[PDB]
Amino acid sequence: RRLGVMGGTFDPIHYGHLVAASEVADLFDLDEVVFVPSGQPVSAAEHRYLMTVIATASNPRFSVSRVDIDRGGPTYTKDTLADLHALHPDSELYFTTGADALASIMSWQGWEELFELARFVGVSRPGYDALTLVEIPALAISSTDCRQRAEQSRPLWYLMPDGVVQYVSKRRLYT
Ligand SMILES: NC(=O)c1ccc[n+]([C@@H]2O[C@H](COP(=O)([O-])OP(=O)(O)OC[C@H]3O[C@@H](n4cnc5c(N)ncnc54)[C@H](OP(=O)(O)O)[C@@H]3O)[C@@H](O)[C@H]2O)c1
Ligand SMILES: [Cl-]
Repeated sequence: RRLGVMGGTFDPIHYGHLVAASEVADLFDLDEVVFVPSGQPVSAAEHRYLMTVIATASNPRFSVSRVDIDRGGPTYTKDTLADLHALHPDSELYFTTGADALASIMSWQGWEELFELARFVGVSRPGYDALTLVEIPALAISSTDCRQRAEQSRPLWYLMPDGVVQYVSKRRLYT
């Protein structure tokens, strides 16, 4: 059994993330991908959790975990991987996040134990065994650009699911 772990802030989640998760699951024959919004270091954790639930609900092989949000302090991936390993003891873990996030991995706590717990996948827009880098054209879509568009009342339609567009708008997240 093989479980993707999509780690990120997801403020907001967008089609880039969803495309990336879908491709990585196909590339590595993953049975499921669990999205793990990171803890409060940015919109409140509950907003980021709900947007990610909204965005992933329709995919039978996506889910969302609260392990980082409910942990208590800032998020360290050694703790995310320990929590998920305890929850899914039989699954091989494929930790997936932005390649630019993973460029600082040598400063993350438990750097050596991280690779005992998971294989790592860095996804990026084009032109960027233990770490595999994967280029995803749809990751040209960025959460920063999404927040700026919302701030400027420019449309978010087709950059993320309709439910996320409307959540961002009616909860006034970036205005
Ligand atoms: N001490 C540690 O253990 C440590 C330190 C740093 C990070 N991390 C972990 O690394 C993950 C990423 O951290 P972060 O969100 O802080 O990164 P970030 O700095 O917000 O993101 C950096 C880049 O990665 C992209 N990105 C982030 N998550 C992604 C995903 N799941 N798929 C595709 N692109 C992604 C971002 O694009 P968007 O803005 O479009 O998402 C951005 O281009 C989190 O799970 C975090 O807990 C751990
Ligand atoms: Cl879920």
